[PDB]
Amino acid sequence: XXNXXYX
Amino acid sequence: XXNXXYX
Repeated sequence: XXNXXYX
Repeated sequence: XXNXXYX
């Protein structure tokens, strides 16, 4: 991953 | 906030 969220 | 990220 490496990005985040939360969706 | 309350959402996420990271930008």
